[PDB]
Amino acid sequence: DGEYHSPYGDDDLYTVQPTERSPRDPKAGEDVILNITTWPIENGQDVWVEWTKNGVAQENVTAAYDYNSGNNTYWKADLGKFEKGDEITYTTKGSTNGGTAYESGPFTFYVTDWEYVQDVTSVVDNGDSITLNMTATAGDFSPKLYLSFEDLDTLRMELSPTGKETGHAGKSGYTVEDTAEKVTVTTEDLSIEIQKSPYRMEVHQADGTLLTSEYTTANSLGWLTDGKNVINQYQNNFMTPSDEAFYGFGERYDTINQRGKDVETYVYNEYQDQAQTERTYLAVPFFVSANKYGMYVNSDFHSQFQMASKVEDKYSFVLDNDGDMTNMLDYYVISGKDQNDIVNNYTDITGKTTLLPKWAFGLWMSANEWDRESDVSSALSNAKANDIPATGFVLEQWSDEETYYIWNNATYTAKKNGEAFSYDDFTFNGKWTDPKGMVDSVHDAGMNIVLWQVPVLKDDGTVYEQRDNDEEYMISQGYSADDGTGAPYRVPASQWFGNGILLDFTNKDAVDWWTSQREYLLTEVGIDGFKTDGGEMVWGRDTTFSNGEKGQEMRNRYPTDYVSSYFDFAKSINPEAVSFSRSGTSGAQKSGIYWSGDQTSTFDSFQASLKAGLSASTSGVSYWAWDMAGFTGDYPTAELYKRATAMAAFAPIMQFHSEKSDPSPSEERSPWNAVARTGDETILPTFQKYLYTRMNLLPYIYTAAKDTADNGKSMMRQMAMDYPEDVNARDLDEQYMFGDDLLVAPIVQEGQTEKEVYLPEGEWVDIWNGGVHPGGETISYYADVDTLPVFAKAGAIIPMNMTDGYQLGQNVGNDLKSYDNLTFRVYPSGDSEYSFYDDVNGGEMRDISVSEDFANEKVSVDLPAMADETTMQVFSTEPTSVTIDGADVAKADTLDAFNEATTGYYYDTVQNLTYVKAAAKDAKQAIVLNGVNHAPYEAEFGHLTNVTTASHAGYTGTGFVAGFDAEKEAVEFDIDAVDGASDYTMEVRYSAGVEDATRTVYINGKKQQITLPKTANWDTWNTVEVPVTLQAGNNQVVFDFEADDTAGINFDHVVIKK
Ligand SMILES: [Mg+2]
Ligand SMILES: [Mg+2]
Ligand SMILES: [Mg+2]
Ligand SMILES: [Mg+2]
Ligand SMILES: [Mg+2]
Ligand SMILES: [Mg+2]
Ligand SMILES: [Mg+2]
Ligand SMILES: [Mg+2]
Repeated sequence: DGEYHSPYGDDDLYTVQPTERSPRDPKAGEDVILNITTWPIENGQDVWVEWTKNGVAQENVTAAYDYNSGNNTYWKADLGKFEKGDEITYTTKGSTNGGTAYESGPFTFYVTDWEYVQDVTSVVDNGDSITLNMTATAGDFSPKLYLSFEDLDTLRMELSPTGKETGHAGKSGYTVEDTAEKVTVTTEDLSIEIQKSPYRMEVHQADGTLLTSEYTTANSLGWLTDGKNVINQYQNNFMTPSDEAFYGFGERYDTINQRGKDVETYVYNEYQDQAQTERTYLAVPFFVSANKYGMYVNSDFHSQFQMASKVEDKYSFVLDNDGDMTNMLDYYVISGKDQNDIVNNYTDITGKTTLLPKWAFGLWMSANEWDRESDVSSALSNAKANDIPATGFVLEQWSDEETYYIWNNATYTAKKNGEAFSYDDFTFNGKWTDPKGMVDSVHDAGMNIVLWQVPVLKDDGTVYEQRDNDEEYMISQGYSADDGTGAPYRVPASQWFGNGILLDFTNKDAVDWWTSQREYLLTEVGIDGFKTDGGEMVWGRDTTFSNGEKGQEMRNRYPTDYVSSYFDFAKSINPEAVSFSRSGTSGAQKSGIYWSGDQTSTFDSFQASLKAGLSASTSGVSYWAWDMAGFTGDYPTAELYKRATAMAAFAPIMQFHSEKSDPSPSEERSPWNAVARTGDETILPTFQKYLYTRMNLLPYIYTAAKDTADNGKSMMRQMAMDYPEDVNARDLDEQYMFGDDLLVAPIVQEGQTEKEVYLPEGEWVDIWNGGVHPGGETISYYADVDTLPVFAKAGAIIPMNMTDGYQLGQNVGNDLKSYDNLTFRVYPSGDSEYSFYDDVNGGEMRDISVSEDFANEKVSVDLPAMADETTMQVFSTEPTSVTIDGADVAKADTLDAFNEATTGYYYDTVQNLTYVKAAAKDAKQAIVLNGVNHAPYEAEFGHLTNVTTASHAGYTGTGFVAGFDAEKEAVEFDIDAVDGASDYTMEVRYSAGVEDATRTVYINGKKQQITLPKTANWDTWNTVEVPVTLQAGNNQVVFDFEADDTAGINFDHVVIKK
């Protein structure tokens, strides 16, 4: 028998327990209902509420029955409505036939209402901080708003509604212009304009361009208070034009642009339907606007961002508080040199990404089904047999599934008083007879291993000696958080690891103990990190932590305290250790890899994963992964597996994984198992091509990883991060930039082969074949299931690790300590520079500079001192000569000859790349390619009409356009002016062995006829020069066979030169 009421239940954002108070935190004028339960169901029950209002006893309120369920009756007591300031204290009670009363409480609530800033009454300039003394719209407080500069381009606002707290100092490099009606604060990067009556702030760039501004009607900034004991929420409101896009907010699965949505900063473990429910494991109260600013609300409490979700030209944040009147609202408006610089300034505030060892950037292999030594040896043999040189290996199903720090099947004499075990305390049996040996085999294969962990001590009621011993110790030492009544906090019964006791990661002694238990795994077993799963486990309004903080504040922070604790611990013993986790908040980026969680093997889930990675990127989480092709649901189709593999190879972290613990047939998302499950053998060569290409690009990828750590630039970025003004790039979620120079456009729609790619202004070159694409339009690229459109930006310098074959997709292995052929792929366009992180050679910075001078038929490269021999691959026509420090280097006729030479150059006719080999030197080397022009525009890659392609020796590219000999046929080119609007010479290379031919050429609609003289035979190519006038952007150059034209031609390419 009993009674029960608990006003906040588990304080879940999305649901309510059936015995809560509603609303949980009443405001003035809201009817207050108390839901109460009694058991068992019996006639003669009475349920009532004994209470006081402002210390005065009120008449008891009788509860009315609502419904019965199971063994219980549910009741509703209506306390009515209250006024701001009312302090209500109540006790709910239940009795049957006037007998023993059962009760809950007492519980107290303070009725609140909103107060807003009215006017600025005075401004005090303290040199490193500015205080705005304010009046309020209601109540008796004397609010103060403090302004400070974290940097000259980053403004910090700290509001003290009572005025009793003081803001923090910042930079002194500002000037103030204060008048009766307005105060303007200026730095070399910002102009902050503040009207005083009513108070209203506008933030502008130094040049006057508006970034952000408080909502037009003012009274935008407020706090929710009873006017005495508590402040429960804060808010601010801002004006936003219809076109403004909002990115970030942590890891979001529904959309990359949150305009129109109410975004909750609340970590949550949502299985599979994250997009549909709009939930996430990793929530950050930071967004970046394409209007060139970021906003960061500095608080771990839940916040709701209403992004034009209620009023079409308004966005607001509503931030929660635990009632403490001394907690100031603290937020930043962040500007910078560009959008990526905004993210960098945000990481200055919340923490830089920690560079991880290079092994983290190779392929990670995982499968929950791997649960014994024979599975590991088979996984390693399968990888080798299938030429899959991975670098990472994860074990999830490795432990006893009780303590989670002991190997499955291991025997030992249980320990009391939380004493740690050493390797020798165990007798290893069955599934893991030699864990150290098993780890040694993984290392021998060139891989590093991580073990799965959770932040909770299991307690499902079953008896298990060691776990029961650890629980007793943990409770006696206070290593758990407190439920608010002196007992250990336990995860709600219905959740994952329900009834389990969380380790209080805010308690250093608790963290030292918990980690001491896992110490032997690092010191003796030799592991390389932990896959720290979970952490979205803090519920309860009264849950209390060692740092004095409670549930509201700690829910979002807990996962990051947990993840960071393990990351730091592992790295303290093994400097190469890496963490792999899913949950966190601001600051998550300091502690390893984040994967997108539990999704299904579908194209819809693939789309959501990409959105998750792009939003996480904007939020400063750059080292991001996903379970390629999904970890559960029906096995992926060959098409999905291939599409996912391509994107995964061009993502920050590449990793396959699977959910099922013991399936038949295997559920591994490995390439060999994918061939077996789908029967499609072609999956293997396709996976190999992408894995090999990733390893060929490892030098470029790892330099990008270092740039994230140093400059805050995420590895994979949504298009508007690099092109915020470009209206075409605002909502793109099926393409992205990878590193500084590659535009990647994965195919994420089932059955799609015609892929739209938006190309920003500039010139983009297909990295696989040399196809040229002028920017400023959306192109349609034919991409079969094995193809991934990837383009290099104009001026790109891309370091690669190549084999003697020198093509992308050739297996260089997984050696992380040396290069095979260190190569720099270059797409010359003006003067460009690149800073290479030569980690193989001590981590030295190598500054490479390229100077394109096609107007004078030259391209120069300034190669700094290098420890290794270097190969340049420069996109251009064939040079007449190549010099290194003024001396000519020998021309190699074949690739074999090039590989034999110690210095020299070779021209790759298929790729239109000039290879130049330079020996290792403790001094700079000046390389100059002479007689070179912009690489040809291959006829064979143009837009063809009623004509097809074919492949006579001596041609450039893959062949030429053939059967161009009848009216209505056409070959169209998208051509770029090499140096802006001007007259140029267009070389037309063709063969006409049977007769003189003529074609009519249109240059941006302007017609001219050209004559192509007979060649000796079809094996004799010839080039005719044609004067043309090109302008900025894409020049449409059409070659038509019209009424008055004649003869057959084979058409190889066109070259644009001075
Ligand atoms: Mg900065
Ligand atoms: Mg197994
Ligand atoms: Mg080691
Ligand atoms: Mg304590
Ligand atoms: Mg869509
Ligand atoms: Mg120049
Ligand atoms: Mg060699
Ligand atoms: Mg050709």
